Amino acid sequence: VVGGTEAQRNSWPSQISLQYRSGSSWAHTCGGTLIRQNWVMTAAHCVDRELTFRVVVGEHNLNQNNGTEQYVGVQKIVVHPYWNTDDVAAGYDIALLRLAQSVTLNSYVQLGVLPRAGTILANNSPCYITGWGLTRTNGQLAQTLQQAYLPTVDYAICSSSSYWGSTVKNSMVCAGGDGVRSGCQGDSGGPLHCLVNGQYAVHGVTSFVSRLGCNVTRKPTVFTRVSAYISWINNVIASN
Ligand SMILES: *B(O)[C@@H](NC(=O)[C@H](C)NC(=O)OCc1ccccc1)[C@@H](C)CC
Ligand SMILES: [Ca+2]
Repeated sequence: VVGGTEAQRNSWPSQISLQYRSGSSWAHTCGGTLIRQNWVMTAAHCVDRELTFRVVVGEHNLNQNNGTEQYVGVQKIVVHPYWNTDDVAAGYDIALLRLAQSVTLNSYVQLGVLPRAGTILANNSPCYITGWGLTRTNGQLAQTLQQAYLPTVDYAICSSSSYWGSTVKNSMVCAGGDGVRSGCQGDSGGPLHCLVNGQYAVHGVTSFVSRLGCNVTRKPTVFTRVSAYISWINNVIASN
């Protein structure tokens, strides 16, 4: 997150950290959202490489013990059948991870709420991005969970020539674009939480930014539109 502010510890209890076994250590690579006790939602591109992954829930500081973490192995990865690595702008940036164990829910560990299928947010809807990715372009990871106020930009505006043009599809959500705040490398997979009917719901799964840099004016962060997948999400879990 470029332009963010440290989150309060208790604030976004469905946020996970997706990591891979790096040497003797475990390196953070993405965000996710905990959608069942034993399922996490993330971007397929997080899982292009065949690594060893684990999920951390109740996470706040990457580098210290918070007293709240649970660390689960990733037993099974289901990427959208149509996802194509060479073509992020085709969409389908979404994957589900079935966890080796069910995590225990508490004050720090809750399920994230998904939107009803088909829901589309009005322009300039009040959303937040969270995650531990780069705090500048070509910067470095946040140690603590960062949140940025990231108001949506509707399709019509987003696909206009002076924003993304054609590269954005109606299966995506755009948010921010102000040149100050954004997601960055290390935020992919993560939530875009928006306030619908006084619940935060997870509408976005961070996908991509500009090749030019993370916080580029009139290139908002682009997220997989969750409400476009609901029936796919439910079919996976019902079937695995
Ligand atoms: B998440 O790990 C990461 N996302 C990506 O690297 C995606 C897959 N690609 C990307 O941002 O490519 C740049 C591009 C290419 C083609 C059209 C438009 C943009 C981070 C960067 C997301 C916060
Ligand atoms: Ca910690």
